[PDB]
Amino acid sequence: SSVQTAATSWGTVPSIRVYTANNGRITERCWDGRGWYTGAFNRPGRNVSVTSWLVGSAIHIRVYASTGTTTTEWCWDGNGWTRGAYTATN
Amino acid sequence: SSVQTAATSWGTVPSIRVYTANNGRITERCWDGRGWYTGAFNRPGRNVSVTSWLVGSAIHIRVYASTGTTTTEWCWDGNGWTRGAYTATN
Amino acid sequence: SSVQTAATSWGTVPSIRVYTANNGRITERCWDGRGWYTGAFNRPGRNVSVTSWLVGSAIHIRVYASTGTTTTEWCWDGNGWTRGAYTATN
Repeated sequence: SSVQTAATSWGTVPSIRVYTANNGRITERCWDGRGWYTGAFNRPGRNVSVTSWLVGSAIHIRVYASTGTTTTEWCWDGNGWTRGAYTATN
Repeated sequence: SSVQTAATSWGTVPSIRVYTANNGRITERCWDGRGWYTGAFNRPGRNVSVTSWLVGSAIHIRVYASTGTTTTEWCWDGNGWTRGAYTATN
Repeated sequence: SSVQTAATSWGTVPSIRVYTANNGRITERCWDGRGWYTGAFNRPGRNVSVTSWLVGSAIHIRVYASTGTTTTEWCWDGNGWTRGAYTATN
């Protein structure tokens, strides 16, 4: 009945990332203190959650994107989005 | 099939804020270590997410409230809730 | 149309907890740097949110689990999951 969103932030500027699931895809909007812009993250899904943490100055992001079938973890560790080891069951 | 919630916390007391979307509106319940109370935040919406960060002692909160139409960012920076610059597309 | 998830993380390893609402129950998957494993948390619900904070080295987690009827707060403070004081209305 609406879009579904997830948000994380870090530092004191701050940086913010808002993930939105809408019409079958999850997209990303970014704030680094200078205006909102569209981020590189783009994956299929109907539901999203996110968490992040800093290691010094470097941000690490984990996005849990769920399609009708599968929850996939996507990792940002400074050099592109990569598939994470997360599984719902083992 | 249920209410939808979003939560954030800060400090070591801690302070907690739980946002609940139910029956067309998003309301807020607050913990500052002395019992739960109803907060000032009250906006239309079916989906909510939240993030927050501290600048020293001062809390800054961003709530992303999504109606059927629109995702609106609401800002708490110590002196009331204000509309944020967030847009889903530019 | 999909599962619904919520995530939190802490420290620099880090530790991550991903809560998934699916088929009437909320379950937990855990990362402590050595592989994903199933956590002790298991409660009824259709929607979940989570927040956590550290007090020194000790993690404190709050999970807001919502069934069709009720939002219940579940607390992890180092010695099992316990019912929290949270209420949606007072």
